[PDB]
Amino acid sequence: SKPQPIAAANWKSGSPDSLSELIDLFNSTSINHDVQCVVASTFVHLAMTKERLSHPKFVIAAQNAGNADALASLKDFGVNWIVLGHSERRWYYGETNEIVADKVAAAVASGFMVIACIGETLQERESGRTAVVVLTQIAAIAKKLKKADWAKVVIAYEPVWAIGTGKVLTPQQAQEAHALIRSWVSSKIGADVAGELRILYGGSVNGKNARTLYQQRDVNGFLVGGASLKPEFVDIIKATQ
Amino acid sequence: SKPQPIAAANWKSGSPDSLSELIDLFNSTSINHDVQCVVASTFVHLAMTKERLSHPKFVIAAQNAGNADALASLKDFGVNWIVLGHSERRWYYGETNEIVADKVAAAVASGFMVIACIGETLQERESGRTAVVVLTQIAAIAKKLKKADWAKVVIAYEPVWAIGTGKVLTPQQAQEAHALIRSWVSSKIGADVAGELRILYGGSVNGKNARTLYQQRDVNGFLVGGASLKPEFVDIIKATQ
Amino acid sequence: SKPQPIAAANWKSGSPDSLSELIDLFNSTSINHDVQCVVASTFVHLAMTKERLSHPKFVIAAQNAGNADALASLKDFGVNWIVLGHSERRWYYGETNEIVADKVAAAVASGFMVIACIGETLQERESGRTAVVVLTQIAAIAKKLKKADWAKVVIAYEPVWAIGTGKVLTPQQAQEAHALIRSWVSSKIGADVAGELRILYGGSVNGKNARTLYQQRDVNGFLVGGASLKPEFVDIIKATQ
Ligand SMILES: [Cl-]
Ligand SMILES: [Cl-]
Ligand SMILES: [Cl-]
Repeated sequence: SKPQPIAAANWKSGSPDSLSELIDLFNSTSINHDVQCVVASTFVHLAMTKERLSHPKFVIAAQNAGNADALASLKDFGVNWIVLGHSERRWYYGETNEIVADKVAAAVASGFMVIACIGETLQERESGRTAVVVLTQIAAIAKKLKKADWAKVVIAYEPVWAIGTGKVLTPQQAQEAHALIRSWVSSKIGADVAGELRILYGGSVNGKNARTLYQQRDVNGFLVGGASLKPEFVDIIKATQ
Repeated sequence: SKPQPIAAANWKSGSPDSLSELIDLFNSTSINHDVQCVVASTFVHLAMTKERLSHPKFVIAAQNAGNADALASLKDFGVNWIVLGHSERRWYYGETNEIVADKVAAAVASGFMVIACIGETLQERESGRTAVVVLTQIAAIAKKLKKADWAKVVIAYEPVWAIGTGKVLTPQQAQEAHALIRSWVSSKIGADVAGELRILYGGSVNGKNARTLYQQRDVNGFLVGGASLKPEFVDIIKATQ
Repeated sequence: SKPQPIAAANWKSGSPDSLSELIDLFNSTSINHDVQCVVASTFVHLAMTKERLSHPKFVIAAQNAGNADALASLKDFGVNWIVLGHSERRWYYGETNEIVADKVAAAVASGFMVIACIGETLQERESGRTAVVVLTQIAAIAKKLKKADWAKVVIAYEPVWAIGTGKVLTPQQAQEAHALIRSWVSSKIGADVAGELRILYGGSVNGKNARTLYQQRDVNGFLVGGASLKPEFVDIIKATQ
């Protein structure tokens, strides 16, 4: 068995029109297994997904929160999930491992479910440094969490060089990264926490490659950017069965 | 998403014949979503529903308990759900807000799931006092509970003037009452409790009006009298999908 | 209505060949209700079930842990469920009620889900001593458990004389034994624990007798030896719906 999977859409563009039709598609889709679906977006789409996205298996999420005022206003707005630490926050805007970890801790304290992102750059991968970089990232997050807080955290493992580039990990490479992360959590945090933790893969997931990725033992679902703007996101949800 | 919905039948009359047949209908019906179905009754039906109602989605409930002796004997009989504060207990039998609150707290402490009923009269509605009356009712219940106890409480909001009269709230009216209650629970008890709380509507729910009521964001299912004595109760269950 | 059922395969014989095909059968079977399926085996099959058994409703289990070192190595190997107290461990290998009880508690402390077996011999049954024997067995287990531990325990009631002999309890007999056990747990441990406890039946369960056994109120599934080596195990899983 695995914990409950997550199928998360990450909307980083799109037309208003294109995306309320996607919400209507999601609302009309039959999902017959236990999966938590998530639609993360900016303020552009959140009033609409809060109101319009009716499917029982879906929740909405914010894509980021800059400060404590924003965390509190998003919660009061009705948002209970948030993505933190995503790719560009770290490498384009300069958030350190510790700033990401404090944001995760603050969000958990405020009552969010948090999708905390980790992942290595092209150079870190090719120079053999994936394990050291990614385990350093998650270690910083863990330093700010108490044992019981892990029930509110989800890890998204995303190679930076796979996000939006058409370069996806092979099933074996995804499984090796996720098994590494799982082993670190089990040793440092506990087998109980490791077995309940969702570790999602993201980085060019699409409806054709999702099933074989999901079949890997340590993959618990996906964080999906480009393919979540398209009807194939429904098949990515189906791939988590 | 919403918390787990409840479809609760409230059996206040009727032939043992037609009710074994109804139990057999329920037992044979396919329900393929997460919903807690409940059949509340008086002693007339409780031995039968305890033995005969076998559907995995169903539980039995007592329709009231007058005192601690009855609570204790119902629990030993095998009953783990109870309805308290229902319409007539308050306005015909004189149970005040405080009396109902003490009964709810006693039942929770004894291990029951409690469907605690609140709701305004025709005159209170028409004179603009719904909110003050209903929030005063739930505030009295909350006074006798600790935060943790809310995991064992369900609120049933039922306008007294809608019970048994064929006068149902419109979807919009139901949603405004439920959003009001939800807001109070969030502000006074906690956003965490508010997100998990089931707030059920009752008052002339039937198989034709249930779906558009359940589509409302703050409606988590139903307490159903007259229509729960008929086969259309299965369509009310289906309306919570 | 009932807690989550369990359909557990207890593999005590079978070829590599035969059993990998069975895992493939289980992997391709559609299971459309909430049930925890378990495949318990010795070391002969555990690397294979760990890797190959991919169905979301299945977990693997070990058949015995002889000491603390074995419990730790099994957990580190990835086994999270274990069968303890099974008939031959008691009557052939001499494990007393207390040895079994201490193993149950040690496995729970090590992070296992435990299927703890109890049951009477032919002579105990015929001489009228089933209740004293079986309740003495479970009282010994309970002495070594804290209340929170029961969430990690499953009871398997198996008449020793029914294991592997083709003699199965009738539905009424199984229900009386399970109602006896349930009444003891409710009175000595608590109604809350009793209502959540899975009490499985085992002893010559097969694809033809499983449904009427599962229809009994206090039966929560099965521990299956011979018939779990055959394709009819899938019909035993279906019988828990
Ligand atoms: Cl890169
Ligand atoms: Cl009225
Ligand atoms: Cl025997």
